Amino acid sequence: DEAEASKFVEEYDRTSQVVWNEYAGANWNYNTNITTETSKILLQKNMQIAQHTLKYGTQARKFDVNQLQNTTIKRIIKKVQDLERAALPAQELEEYNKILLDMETTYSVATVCHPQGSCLQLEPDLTNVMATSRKYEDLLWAWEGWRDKAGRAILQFYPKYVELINQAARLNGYVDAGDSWRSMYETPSLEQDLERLFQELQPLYLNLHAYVRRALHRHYGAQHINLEGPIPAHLLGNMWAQTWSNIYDLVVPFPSAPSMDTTEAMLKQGWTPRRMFKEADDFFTSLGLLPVPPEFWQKSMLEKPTDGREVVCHASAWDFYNGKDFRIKQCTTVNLEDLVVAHHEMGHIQYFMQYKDLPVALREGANPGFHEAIGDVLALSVSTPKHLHSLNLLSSEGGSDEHDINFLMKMALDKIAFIPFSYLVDQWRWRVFDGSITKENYNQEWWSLRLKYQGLCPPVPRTQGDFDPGAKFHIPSSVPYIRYFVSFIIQFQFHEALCQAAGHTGPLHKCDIYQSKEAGQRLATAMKLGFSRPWPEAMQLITGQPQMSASAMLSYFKPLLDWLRTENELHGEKLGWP
Ligand SMILES: *[C@@H]1O[C@H](CO[C@@H]2O[C@@H](C)[C@@H](O)[C@@H](O)[C@@H]2O)[C@@H](O[C@@H]2O[C@H](CO)[C@@H](O[C@@H]3O[C@H](CO)[C@@H](O)[C@H](O[C@H]4O[C@H](CO)[C@@H](O)[C@H](O)[C@@H]4O)[C@@H]3O)[C@H](O)[C@H]2NC(C)=O)[C@H](O)[C@H]1NC(C)=O
Ligand SMILES: Cc1ccc([C@H]2CC[C@@H](C(=O)O)N2C(=O)CN[C@@H](CCc2ccccc2)C(=O)O)cc1
Ligand SMILES: *[C@@H]1O[C@H](CO)[C@@H](O)[C@H](O)[C@H]1NC(C)=O
Ligand SMILES: [Cl-]
Ligand SMILES: [Cl-]
Ligand SMILES: [Zn+2]
Repeated sequence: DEAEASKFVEEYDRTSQVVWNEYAGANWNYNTNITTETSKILLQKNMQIAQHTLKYGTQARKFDVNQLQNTTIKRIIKKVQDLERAALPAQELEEYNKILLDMETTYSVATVCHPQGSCLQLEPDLTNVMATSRKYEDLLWAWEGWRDKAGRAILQFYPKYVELINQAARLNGYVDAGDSWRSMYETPSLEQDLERLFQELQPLYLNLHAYVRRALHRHYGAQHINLEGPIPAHLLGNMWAQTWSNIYDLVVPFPSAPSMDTTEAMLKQGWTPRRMFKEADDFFTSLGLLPVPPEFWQKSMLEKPTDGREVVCHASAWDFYNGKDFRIKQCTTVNLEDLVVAHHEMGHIQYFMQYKDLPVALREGANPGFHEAIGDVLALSVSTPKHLHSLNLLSSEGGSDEHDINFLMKMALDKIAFIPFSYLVDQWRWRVFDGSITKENYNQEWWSLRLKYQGLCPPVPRTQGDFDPGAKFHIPSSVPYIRYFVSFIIQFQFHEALCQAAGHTGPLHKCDIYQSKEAGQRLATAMKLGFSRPWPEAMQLITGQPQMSASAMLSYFKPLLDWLRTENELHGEKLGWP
């Protein structure tokens, strides 16, 4: 009995490695070369992996896991009992796979065109407009145009996608797809836990929001900014207003303490995408962590092809499930933001390499937020003025309180501004999946949450037929989002713990863990666990305690909270958007 279950997981692991490796290859070939042929091969491989999933999932469901003694075998078998989409009848499975491919293709090839003019792609063209234009009408054209082309085109697919992903979830024992996604955390209190963390970040977010709102009022004019209302969503430097650091120039706390133009510094000094990933590789190996294999440099797609190919440009990291072949696919631009993206993606690769000797069923992060946090933790140190100066991308900014608050503001524009965005995406999707939001009010309920949590409003009233969530990658690609909220909380917990392990003293935000082998050892021990244990054990290995907690993020930003309260007080800001 115990013997049959052990043999079963060994057979599952051997066959899964082969089949998943073949699927990853076809998926990569489409993502890096969108054509009719690669799409047809991918859809064929979808049916092949579904045949495998159904074979072994059916066998797994014949084991009574209650009666099994070994907890690891119990854990693997319970997981394999979830067939995901392979639980669907063949007709519905084929339809679902086609819908998913059609949605992700639509998003990745959408363009926004001037009339009798050029056509802009999201990356780099529209991204650059949102980041650098300071003309209200030009930002509006990009913001509205992207939603008109990408968002509206996804709406035809989304109701059927919801029906089918929910049907698959119910056939695997869940009430709906959102229930199945939340289960990845193995934390029954997840919704309350995340709500409590969100509430703890409200003082910081509300003060940052009011300060930025004031600065936008100064630049774009009193007729366009209501000092007691929500901020128009196209003015924050980012297509989704999810991170705001590209408008640092408008909101600099101490303009008498100017910062080097990091983009021009990277270009002037001959930085390339390959150099950016080599720097990230060096940071990981400086902690005693693993270098990427030579194969990574041969097979990765680190810049947008020029040979005519259409590609999925959205950055991602790829495990080919053979313990040797790991790759990044990124349409890298030479700027500081994409340097942080490169570190994010290299953190995924590091996790892949750390747990490569686990059975594939356990080759995941402790929870999905852990997988998202690794690269960001290192990027926190990379982003310090100390480290950036050592890269010759900033001048010496130390020994200056003005520079200090400026740096904290730069970090807050990304890290704090993202908290409400990353919270609300799956608040919306969970309610779509549970049927509380129907296609009658997809977009209205999206903007109700954009208002409630982020304090943003659409610059143009939305109309029937708009489907603005479809204009955000993870929606048509069916990638869960709450992982990023979890990641932004725990990455500061990890930073705090690794800084203590490295012997750092003084303010948390001055810590740079570069070359700390003690810090690397903490991360390595946790990453090697993969998904073999409940995530509180990995939390404990890194931080010395088992809970998610906002206290580390609050500690990091405490000096900025103090400065923002003083600044907002003396300007008489009314926090929030009553
Ligand atoms: C429950 O079952 C799990 C899983 O068992 C494994 O999978 C089954 C399907 C079946 O194939 C089993 O035969 C198979 O072991 C058990 O977890 C495993 O436990 C073993 C032994 O503790 C671990 O073996 C380790 O493998 C490492 C490979 O990288 C190796 O380096 C380790 O060696 C270390 O320890 C020796 C001790 O002298 C030391 O000399 C070495 O130098 C080195 O430090 C070690 O051999 C597996 O990694 C575990 N696998 C997983 C997935 O966790 C588990 O023990 C069992 N539970 C109970 C209560 O028995
Ligand atoms: C500077 C910076 C740093 C990090 C990001 C990350 C976090 C926010 C989120 C977002 O931009 O909203 N973000 C990505 O999206 C990156 N890319 C996905 C791809 C995930 C994927 C999973 C499965 C299939 C395909 C893709 C991934 O690495 O996690 C953004 C920007
Ligand atoms: C793109 O895909 C087509 C069809 O599969 C193939 O013939 C072609 O060689 C591919 N191009 C590249 C650059 O891989
Ligand atoms: Cl939007
Ligand atoms: Cl998730
Ligand atoms: Zn990620």
